[PDB]
Amino acid sequence: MVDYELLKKVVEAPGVSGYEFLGIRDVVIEEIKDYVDEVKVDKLGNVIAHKKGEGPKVMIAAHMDQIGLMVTHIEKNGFLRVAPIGGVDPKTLIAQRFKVWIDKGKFIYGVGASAPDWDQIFIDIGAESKEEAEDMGVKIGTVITWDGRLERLGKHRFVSIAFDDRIAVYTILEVAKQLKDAKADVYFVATVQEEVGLRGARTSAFGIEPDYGFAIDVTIAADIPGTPEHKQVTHLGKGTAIKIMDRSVICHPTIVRWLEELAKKHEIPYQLEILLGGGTDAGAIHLTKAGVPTGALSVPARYIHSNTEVVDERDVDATVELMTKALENIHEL
Amino acid sequence: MVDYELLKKVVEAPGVSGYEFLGIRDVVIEEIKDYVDEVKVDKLGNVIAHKKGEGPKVMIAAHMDQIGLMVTHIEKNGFLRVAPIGGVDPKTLIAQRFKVWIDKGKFIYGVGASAPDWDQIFIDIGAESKEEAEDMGVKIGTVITWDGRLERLGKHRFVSIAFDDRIAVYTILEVAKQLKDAKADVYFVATVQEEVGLRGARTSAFGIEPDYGFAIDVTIAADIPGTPEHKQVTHLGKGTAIKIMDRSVICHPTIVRWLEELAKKHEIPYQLEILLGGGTDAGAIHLTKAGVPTGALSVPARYIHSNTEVVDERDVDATVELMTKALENIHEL
Amino acid sequence: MVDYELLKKVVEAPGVSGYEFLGIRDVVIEEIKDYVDEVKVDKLGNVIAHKKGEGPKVMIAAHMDQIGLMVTHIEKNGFLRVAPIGGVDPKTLIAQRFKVWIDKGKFIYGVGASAPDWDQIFIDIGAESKEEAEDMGVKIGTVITWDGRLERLGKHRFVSIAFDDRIAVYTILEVAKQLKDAKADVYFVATVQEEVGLRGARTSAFGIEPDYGFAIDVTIAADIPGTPEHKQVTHLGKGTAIKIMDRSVICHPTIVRWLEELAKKHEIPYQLEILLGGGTDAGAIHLTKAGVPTGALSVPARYIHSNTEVVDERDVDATVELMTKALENIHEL
Amino acid sequence: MVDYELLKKVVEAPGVSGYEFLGIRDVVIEEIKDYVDEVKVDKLGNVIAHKKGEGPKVMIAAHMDQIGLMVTHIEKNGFLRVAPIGGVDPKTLIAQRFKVWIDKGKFIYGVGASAPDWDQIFIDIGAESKEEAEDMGVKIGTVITWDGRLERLGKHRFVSIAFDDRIAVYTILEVAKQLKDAKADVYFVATVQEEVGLRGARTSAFGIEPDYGFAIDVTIAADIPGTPEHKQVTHLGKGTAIKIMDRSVICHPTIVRWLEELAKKHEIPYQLEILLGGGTDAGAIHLTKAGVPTGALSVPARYIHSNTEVVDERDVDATVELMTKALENIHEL
Ligand SMILES: [As]
Ligand SMILES: [As]
Ligand SMILES: [As]
Ligand SMILES: [As]
Ligand SMILES: [Zn+2]
Ligand SMILES: [Zn+2]
Ligand SMILES: [Zn+2]
Ligand SMILES: [Zn+2]
Ligand SMILES: [Zn+2]
Ligand SMILES: [Zn+2]
Ligand SMILES: [Zn+2]
Ligand SMILES: [Zn+2]
Repeated sequence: MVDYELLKKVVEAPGVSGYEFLGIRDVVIEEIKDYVDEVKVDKLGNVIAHKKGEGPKVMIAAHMDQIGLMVTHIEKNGFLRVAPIGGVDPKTLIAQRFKVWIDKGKFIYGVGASAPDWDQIFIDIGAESKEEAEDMGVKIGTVITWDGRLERLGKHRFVSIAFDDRIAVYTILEVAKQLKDAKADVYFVATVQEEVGLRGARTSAFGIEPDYGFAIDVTIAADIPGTPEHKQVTHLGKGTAIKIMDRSVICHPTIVRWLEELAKKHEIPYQLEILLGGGTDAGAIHLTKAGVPTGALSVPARYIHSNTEVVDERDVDATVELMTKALENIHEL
Repeated sequence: MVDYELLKKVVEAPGVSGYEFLGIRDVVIEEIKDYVDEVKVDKLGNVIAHKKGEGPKVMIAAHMDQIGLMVTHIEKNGFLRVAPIGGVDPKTLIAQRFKVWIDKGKFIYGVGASAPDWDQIFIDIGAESKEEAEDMGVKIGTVITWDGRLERLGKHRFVSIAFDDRIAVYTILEVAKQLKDAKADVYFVATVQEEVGLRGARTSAFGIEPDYGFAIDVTIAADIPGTPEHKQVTHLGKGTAIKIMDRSVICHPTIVRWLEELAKKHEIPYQLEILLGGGTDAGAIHLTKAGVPTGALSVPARYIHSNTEVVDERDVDATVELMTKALENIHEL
Repeated sequence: MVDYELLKKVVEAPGVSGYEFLGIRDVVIEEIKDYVDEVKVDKLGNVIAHKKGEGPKVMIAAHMDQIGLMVTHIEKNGFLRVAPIGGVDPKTLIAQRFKVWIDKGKFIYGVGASAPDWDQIFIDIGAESKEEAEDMGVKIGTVITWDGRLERLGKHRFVSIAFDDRIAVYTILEVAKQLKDAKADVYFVATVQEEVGLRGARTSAFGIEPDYGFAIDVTIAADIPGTPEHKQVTHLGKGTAIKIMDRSVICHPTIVRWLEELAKKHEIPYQLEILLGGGTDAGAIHLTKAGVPTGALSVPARYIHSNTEVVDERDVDATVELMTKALENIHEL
Repeated sequence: MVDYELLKKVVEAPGVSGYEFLGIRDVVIEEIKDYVDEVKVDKLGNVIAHKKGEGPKVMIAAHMDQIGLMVTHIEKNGFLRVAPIGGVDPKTLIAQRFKVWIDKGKFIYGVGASAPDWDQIFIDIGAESKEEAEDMGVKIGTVITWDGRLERLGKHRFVSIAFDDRIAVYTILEVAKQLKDAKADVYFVATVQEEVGLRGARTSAFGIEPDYGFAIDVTIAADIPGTPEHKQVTHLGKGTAIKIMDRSVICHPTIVRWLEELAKKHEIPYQLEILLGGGTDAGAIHLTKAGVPTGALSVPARYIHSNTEVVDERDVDATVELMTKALENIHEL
């Protein structure tokens, strides 16, 4: 149901917050350029792909940064100390393998070690001294990501690093490929630094000044053992999630019901989403200048913020389909 | 290595957040006006000093507000109750002397008393009743700062109140004096209300709309007894600190390595800085309008947010030197 | 320094306790058969490789079983519940990828999830129901291992799943290849079920009735950050570890000093090992029948019992060299 | 479905660990002798019943010892202090009636009293002094069992003392009665001291030196209120339990699947069993000499180690049937 090869390209490219230029940026440009009229990279690094249109100016954002680690200190015996880039949980770093980025397109392996908190965490790269670690290419500021790869789980699911929000990057790339003569002036934006404060969404939206804003991200799917039914949020395979509200935004009620009606009419599976504590690029877009009516579609995902995030292709397909239909009909809104 | 008299003038002028006009504002205007083309004070009180230039528009910000206290209630027996202005720790108020500002350029002494939290803290000014305290010039809203003075510690260090961020104010005043025919349109800004939310940096940056932004502040130097080596952050005397990231900003990687290369070329001592939880004016500047590439240089400082902050003149000199070199070469960036 | 390809073959073959026949058994037989006179597999599954000799009967054992998990229940929504095979720590299962063995040479992926203990742990294989999980080939008793691969760390180190005790299996395979006309009747034994009670070592030793016994295993290398010097046990790269005693055995003092003297004479790096709480096959071998004088050589290893165990090739080489020298000179003991 | 009278005879005969000769031993000999060729009692007290056969030597063991108490001290006022024989839980001794064995076939009643642990537990036998208690026949070393009797619970269940492992003793007696011209040399063994360390199974297996070993015991049935589905282990009435592994043994996988296939072919209800922490005679048998391939069939039982253990006759019948079929077909294995 999804273009596996394309998905693999987007989830495995390195791109931690602030350092998206190290890999994901180029993948996005290369995969979207032939489907739009112009592609630009702004000051903070956001990739803005414009598909000239016949109607309302619409911004569709998916963040391309992923969570990761940054080297803060190199111990005398060569071990590395780190600080999180984004919301990283120490429990997900123990006895894990990492890709320590020493240069663009070049990494060395590392092992995370020693319920822990940051002061007990360290990375082992096989060095015997600080000098050897430095000779290997490591320094203060070196970025690190988990060593994770995309794999299939059963008939319709997948496991991978950075499904948040790379599955959304995949989604807008697919939407850009499907969109044909839409009555709208579309700006597809792969935003930077969402994981540290919705920073890229804020600056790109200011420059674009859209009439409507849409964000695509992942939402919690806690449909797992031991979770009370009312706390599952969303279920894998039950459809794209239309956001009603999260801690950063209350989606425009008119857009929310409009999307729901579109899903019903085109027979696209969907589910309604409410989060008590979360954040999305929509949270920045809607507060741009004099205000922007916004909506958000999410891909349900289990185990968010780890090297083993899980999604269902049926929800991914529903998201691509609903966003495409929204763009084709937004001129009537 | 530093102009002691000038430093004394800037650290001892009163200027708590929101009330910078009571003292520090005028010191800044008087000390910088002869080195720039025009000096303005905007709506929130930011001092903007423009040195007309031949190149990129660059904003350099140092906040002039300091942390302090505000009187919230006067007890029946004349004692004062207070609320913090900025991040003040109760442990730093016990058995301390204070300057209770009753008017511009006029203060009376006070003694802080009674591990405490705010509900146990009170200030004694020698009054016997609420009426006597009011007759002495105190009222709800009266601002208070520690009674601290600048003094030398050994060969290269100093102790003082408000080194954060007055040492940065000193730094930009020194940079303005050294800058000669720079290929850049420079805006030196002494910002207000940084300690309560980077408020002045936000509004001044919006009005200036710079091409590049640089903030100068202090960074944690925890190179003291009992601190694990990997948690010291920076070391006094080891150089100006080039920020890679803190909780409010991920400095543009191109600017970060550019500054590092400049330091190497001109033989200026420097160290790389990463903070897990902090905030700087750069955090506001870079998110201005469509975005602004930014960098930050910091002066390592021990015991931040107290009446006994400590810095090393060698780091201060390195900061002045690196910022000056950056401004002289930014046109090539 | 090590035969990387051979090591990769031994660490990546599946073989949890009791189920060594699923993979590792055949790798061992295939890689050792051409270097010995006869190869047999006994009742519990131990592989016994006999190199007919001219002297004392010597048994050299390395266990081929690795720790893992076994499916105990399949939940209504397709999730799997597990029980440990060997000493598995729940902290090493969270947000990890696994290979769920549905048949010999056939696996499907799984994700471990939800400080935890066994009642909170579960594996997600992408199934939507118990029936779908069963159709995928899973049942009560299905065995599972981490999805780990051998990789290099720096100049001399490696990271891998099951270095305990696969690095010892590699070692005896290398010793069997090097041993030439030794004055001893040698029995190389790849034992089963060491992780659950030194079970295979017990039964194979009874049948062999050796004059001398030697076990090769891994020992704790806690030469990592935060560990007091006296608690590091061994250091990576400092040599093969000659065991003095652990909780299961006090090595024969004559053999211990004999090995130390051999290491000194042949210039083989070594270190002395004492463990307060551990267990090795020697613990079973020495208590066989009327008793067997035994010794043990260990490969220092960090992060034991995880998917990211780390060893140093210099220690592996020293172990192969010392065991080879011991076999060539044991006739003089 | 079961021979009620025979079951009553086996569960009510006294026979705590080490003292099986006081009652159960003779019941076993009397009930099995006419179905075998020879019956012997070895040194530790194991009853070995040999049914001469035409094939593989097979040992089938069921332990005849039950948990109980032993008098450790007689207080000045006649109360008795005790120590457990086997894994006894103090909570099962409070406000309970006991049979204090003063001689073979002679007992007096006692009452257990005063969440408790051993130092608070005592038995009241109606004595007024230590001298009177001694005159009643009690001394240090006197053994005690609960005063429990076999009774029916509903249509298919029963409640009784010592179903562990007397229900297995009943099972082998029934198998011995059904076995006819089996192609195997069968040794039925009622083992001693299983509850204190699988001691009798170890010594009898050494003497028999079987080709195959099978143990019959009870397994946990926690299919009761408040137990999570994945922690129930087995369910009453769902069939004989084929053990995959417990803490003392990993059953030979070939035998496990062979038994499962036999159950399927003969339409005998069965369920697969995995225990995280338990122990069975198989744990000793399989490690005998050079090793013995073993399997174990268990009768699901609720409330194990109490005076109110509960089993289902349908599971007992399935166990007798599967063990009989295994013996008749083992020659093909
Ligand atoms: As998010
Ligand atoms: As600050
Ligand atoms: As071990
Ligand atoms: As038992
Ligand atoms: Zn996201
Ligand atoms: Zn996220
Ligand atoms: Zn500051
Ligand atoms: Zn501050
Ligand atoms: Zn081992
Ligand atoms: Zn182990
Ligand atoms: Zn039992
Ligand atoms: Zn028992």
